[PDB]
Amino acid sequence: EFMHVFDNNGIELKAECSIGEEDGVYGLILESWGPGDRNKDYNIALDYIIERLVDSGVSQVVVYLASSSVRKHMHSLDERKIHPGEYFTLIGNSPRDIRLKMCGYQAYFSRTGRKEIPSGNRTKRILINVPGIYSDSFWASIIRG
DNA sequence: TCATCGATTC
DNA sequence: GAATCGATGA
Repeated sequence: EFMHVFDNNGIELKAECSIGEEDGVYGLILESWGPGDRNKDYNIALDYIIERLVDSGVSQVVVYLASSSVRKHMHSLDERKIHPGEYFTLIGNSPRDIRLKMCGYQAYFSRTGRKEIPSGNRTKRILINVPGIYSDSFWASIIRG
């Protein structure tokens, strides 16, 4: 029922995802890692996604916190946007370093709202949007590799 | 049973 | 500072 991210050799990663419209935004949902081994390839998969997005000519995305807890308690979509600006930039560093920065922002969320000091898990359910992209074919080629 | 992120280990 | 574990409440 879930799709998955595949590595550069075409092997399926432990990283569930899905493509579609959620809360009015079209894009890729990456499921959370945990407990134990559930989606344990989250970071690897996310590095591949960033790398392939950059390769396809995408330089900026919008990323929203999409956990059940945050969707329930934070009704504003603008507040679920994990990064302070309108967009998050994918170029200017390695896919890994870009990912570290992207996921660092996830640590500013608790179950019920934002924190002052960031802490905790950084492998949460997230929605990634590429402005102007409304089609599953584009996202399909990103996760397929 | 289950996804949540705080807590612990790296 | 970040990867991984696993206690927790719905």
